[PDB]
Amino acid sequence: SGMEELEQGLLMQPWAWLQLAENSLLAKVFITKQGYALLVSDLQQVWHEQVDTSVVSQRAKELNKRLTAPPAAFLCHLDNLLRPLLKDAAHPSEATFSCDCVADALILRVRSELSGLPFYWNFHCMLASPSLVSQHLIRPLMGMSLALQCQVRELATLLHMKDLEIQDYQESGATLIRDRLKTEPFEENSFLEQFMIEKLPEACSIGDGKPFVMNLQDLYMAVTTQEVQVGQ
Amino acid sequence: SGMEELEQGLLMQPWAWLQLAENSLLAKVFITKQGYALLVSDLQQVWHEQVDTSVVSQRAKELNKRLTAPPAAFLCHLDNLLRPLLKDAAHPSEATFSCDCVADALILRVRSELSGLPFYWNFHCMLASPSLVSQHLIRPLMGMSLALQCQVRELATLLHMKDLEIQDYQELIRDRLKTEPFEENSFLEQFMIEKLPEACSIGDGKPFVMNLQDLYMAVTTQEVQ
Repeated sequence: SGMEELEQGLLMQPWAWLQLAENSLLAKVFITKQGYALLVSDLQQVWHEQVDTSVVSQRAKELNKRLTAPPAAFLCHLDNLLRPLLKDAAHPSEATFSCDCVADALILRVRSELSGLPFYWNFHCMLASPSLVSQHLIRPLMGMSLALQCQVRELATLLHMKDLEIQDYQESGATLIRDRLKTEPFEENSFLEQFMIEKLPEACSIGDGKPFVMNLQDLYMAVTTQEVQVGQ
Repeated sequence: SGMEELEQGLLMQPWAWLQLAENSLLAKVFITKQGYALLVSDLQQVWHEQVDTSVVSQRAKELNKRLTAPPAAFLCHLDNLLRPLLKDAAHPSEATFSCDCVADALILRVRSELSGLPFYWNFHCMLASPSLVSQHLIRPLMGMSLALQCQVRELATLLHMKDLEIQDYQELIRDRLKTEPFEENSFLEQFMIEKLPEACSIGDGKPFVMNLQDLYMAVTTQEVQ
């Protein structure tokens, strides 16, 4: 069904950072002519909304007296709004975002323009099911950490071979006395222990989530894509 | 209080893998004389339990009517059956474990013996709050990916420095002993195409427990302040 395909598409969207009036949110959205699926998080809680075209028609009529248009045209505009600002927030937007909470609900409010008139849309988000949190956050973040650890082991392997080649020159007479500061042979235990002491505090810093969005989305999409394809 | 301290200690705890006749679980637990806090996951859902001395006293008496010592001694035995088994799965266990789902709840059952008598415990778990899920999984797992990415970038910088030293040594020895110069983008591309499918598979959560817990612990430690 159309709703299944929104949730499917949503799983393979990357996360964007979203500047709001007061705070910020992480956001991923997937929009077609049939509706949208949205996932939003503030790194404490996760919220979700799914809508079809009836709901688009209904709510566009509630929020907008000054114009009307087919549901798909409204869905198209929302995509135009959310798309460029996802990729970077150095894009001249002219659209504004705010949100407020009411128990297990988050309302994300948008003001933009359409047909040279003001346009309003509200996303009514409810706390995401544990299955959606698991699917979009826990499993992929776990898969990513494993993949990054494998990258690390592979680079350690490459380093030992570089050192072996360096040893090969040394043993054949290339240098007889140490005459300059060169790198020390790579030792993974001391690399790790120095990293945790010197680099870990700052390297693991989540912050407002922007590091995640700017550094790790290629890997994230590659990982969520792999599970979709495995889960068939 | 009692519970805030138990929750704090649970957060410092690593994740462990737990075998059970039917399936397996990811588990972490923190037991003192004041009770315990438990987190459990099958990778689709996350369950939580905390107990105090009142609950331990009530449940231990109910389950073991001909057993007489206070809660502290019971929590002491639970810890002796549990913690060694969570440190190594290959370690001879005096207990049997099973697991049952009743509605939205998870019940981990323990069967043991103490002093010629049978010893029984049930850990009754509810779905963990979004806040525990984020604290014990989402934020640390995010921390860990960022940290490991920094590692990769550091190892890339070191590989390139070694390459500069190698290219200096040719100011010539056997060609088959010469490595290819390191190029990061081409390393990443190759890895994503050839390695990523297998490298990211989580299976039953066992690789995450066997490979990543030292880093898991470093990251949760860091976030607390």
